[PDB]
Amino acid sequence: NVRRLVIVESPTKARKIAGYLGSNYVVESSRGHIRDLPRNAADVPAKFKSEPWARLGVNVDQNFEPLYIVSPEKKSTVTELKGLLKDVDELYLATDGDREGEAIAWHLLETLKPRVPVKRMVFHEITEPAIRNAAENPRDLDIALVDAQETRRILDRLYGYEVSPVLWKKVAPKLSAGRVQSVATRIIVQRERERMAFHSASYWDVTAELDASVSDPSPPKFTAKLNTVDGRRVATGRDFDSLGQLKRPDEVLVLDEASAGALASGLRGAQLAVTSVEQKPYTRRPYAPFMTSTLQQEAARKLRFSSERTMSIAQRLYENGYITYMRTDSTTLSESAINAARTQARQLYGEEYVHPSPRQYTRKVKNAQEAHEAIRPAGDVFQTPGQLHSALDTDEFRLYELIWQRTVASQMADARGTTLSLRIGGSASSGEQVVFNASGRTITFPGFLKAYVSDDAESRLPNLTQGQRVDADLSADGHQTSPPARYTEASLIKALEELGIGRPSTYSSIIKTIQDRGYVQKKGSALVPSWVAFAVVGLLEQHFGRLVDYDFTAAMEDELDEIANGQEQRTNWLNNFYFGGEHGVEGSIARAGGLKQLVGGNLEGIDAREVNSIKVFDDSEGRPVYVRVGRNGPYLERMVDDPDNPGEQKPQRANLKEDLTPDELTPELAEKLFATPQEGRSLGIDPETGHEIVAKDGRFGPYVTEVLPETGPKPRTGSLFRSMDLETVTLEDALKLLSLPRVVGVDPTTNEEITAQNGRYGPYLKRGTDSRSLATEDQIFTITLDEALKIYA
DNA sequence: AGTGAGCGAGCTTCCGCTTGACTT
Repeated sequence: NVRRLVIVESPTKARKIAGYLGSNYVVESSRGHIRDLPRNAADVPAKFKSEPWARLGVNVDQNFEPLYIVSPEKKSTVTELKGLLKDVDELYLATDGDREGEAIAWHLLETLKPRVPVKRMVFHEITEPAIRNAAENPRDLDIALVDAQETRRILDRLYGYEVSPVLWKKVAPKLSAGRVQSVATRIIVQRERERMAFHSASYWDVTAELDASVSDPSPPKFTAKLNTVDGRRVATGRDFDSLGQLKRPDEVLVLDEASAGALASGLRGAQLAVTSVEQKPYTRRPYAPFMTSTLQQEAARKLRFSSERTMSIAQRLYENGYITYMRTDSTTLSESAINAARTQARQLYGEEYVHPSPRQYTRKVKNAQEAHEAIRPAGDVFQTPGQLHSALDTDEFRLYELIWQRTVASQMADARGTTLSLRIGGSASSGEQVVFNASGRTITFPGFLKAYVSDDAESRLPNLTQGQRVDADLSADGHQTSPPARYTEASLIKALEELGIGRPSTYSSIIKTIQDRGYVQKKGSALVPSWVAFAVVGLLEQHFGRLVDYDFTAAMEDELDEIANGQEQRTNWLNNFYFGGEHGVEGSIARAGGLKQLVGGNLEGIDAREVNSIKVFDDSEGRPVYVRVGRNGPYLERMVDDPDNPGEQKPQRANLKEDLTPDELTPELAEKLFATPQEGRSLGIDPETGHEIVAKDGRFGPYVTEVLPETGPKPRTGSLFRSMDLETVTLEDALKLLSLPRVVGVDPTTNEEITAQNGRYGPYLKRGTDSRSLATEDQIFTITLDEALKIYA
């Protein structure tokens, strides 16, 4: 009888472990990590902070020795474990079977400093057998796995706190760069460039409702569509030559409003024959059970939930004991879960809808770690979703309903059906051998679909015969080729998973991180990159390309495996990565000279002007169009010929609205934004000359000016009256101010001219150098020469 | 005696594990 102390990661797991292991057992939780590198200069411990150069938390010159400090929030949890350790016999470290949990075991060892024998308890599924077997057969700490966790923690540290300060001095302050986020942002930027270089092509489709009811009128209504016409096929959106114009034009034929509109009008009905009929039975295999990435994607598709929202719900379900661990990267179900899954389906849906052999899904993810089982309902027997409606919330129920269906459907039979593919041929009345086509699908055996819901896109039909006579409602609609869709929260995560980037505990947080730093804007349900993202990604692609390559994360994992099995030393690769060496793999940083040289030796050699200047296209005249970033808001800029200095080009600029997306900045919109007024409000165009009149605010007062096309004439100005306002003045009021110096006539006494204007002190007329005041703004236009002479003498 | 020019401090940031609870 030995009293053993057990330390797990999740507190709700600690309750279940303490239930399986009884009296002589004390199970407590650590709530994740207890130590980590100091995040800022404040977290650095007083002694080791003030003296050396520990901004990185890894004094690299001293053999990459990390600086671990205990979290102040967990500082009360660490002291709680030290007190319980002095009253037990042995210490079991029961962290997850991942390389992060192994480090947590080591960190608990180096912090508590146990003067007591220690053993390593590991387990995948959390059940009574799995934990009793694990507690009876412990293990030893894997130092090679712990050092592989420190290698990546320092790697993400050197990547982070050494490259992001380059962005500060070359893009904008407080920005960030990383191994995980910079690739996701590069993905969003690269996808946006695909839309910014995508040219659309317009085509016309012709829908038709086939009237085959004169054959067999045994409900029936069938719709069809045209496929080809003689040696020319109906061009669709599939001829974009990968987001361009078109390719292979001899096989297809483009359709416009008049060309396709003639085929629908050339034959309302026609004597057509069935050239081919072919039906075939199809199948559809079920989906693997839920891991974290697949749950976040299907919650967004079927429930319109967000990653941050989905995980908050699943946390409630897990902590209350309704599902298993939601942060998982494995689709494996435990033997108890499979027995619960097949019994639940056999009892409810029946024995016919189950599967003979238990279905195992072994499609592993790139550099997965397999520490937990798939997200599935808790308990040795699954509680039906209807048996939990009284306790669950609205969001809790819908999510548990989606999780329960996924687990059960993963063990049910395949779906068997049959599709219908019929082709219609013949000739046209105008003189063309047109050929139509219509495809349909019909389900037969549901199987797993009885608990799930386009594997069942249906288009019912009646009957037909090969070579039977059919008769042809007609409509010709036009379409344009659509650009490749942007990334959502789901489509981005599945993109990172295909690259081995991110972990179940970071998916929902990557979205929040790239948003809270201006790199991406969430336009409803799509991730739109900003111009800062184009500048940050544009910089990293040209000076740290190996760091932002999609294979870089896979190249790191292959290097951490040689440290996990014990073939390569921990410090060796970090030394080569940070300082260099001819032992590079392909085009690695070691073959480049090390990250330190790639940062300190490039600060002098980065052109922030070209980095913040993002050329989008060339205008109709061939001049390049840039997008300056950081210069007090993003705006357009281009170098045009200068009127005063010949040769030396002058830049014209146009402020860009913050709500404009990068793919919407077309050359047609660019020149229209250049013609917009600089800082004033535009009033209109004067028909007498053709100049645009605007109302600005200058050094003296609110005035009105014309613009000139780039004798040598000056721009005519005119200061508005006291009765006018800067935003209320019209083009009419302006056009009067532009000719305000009005010569009411010459005075015969002194030969001088009399002109009426308006100044600071209201309206006034001047008799050469003598000027008298007026009492009405409108009277400078109604003043006669006679009335002006009566007061001037 | 109140304001607050003009010069210009010291700071920013990386991945992953995982629940925390006070008083005014």
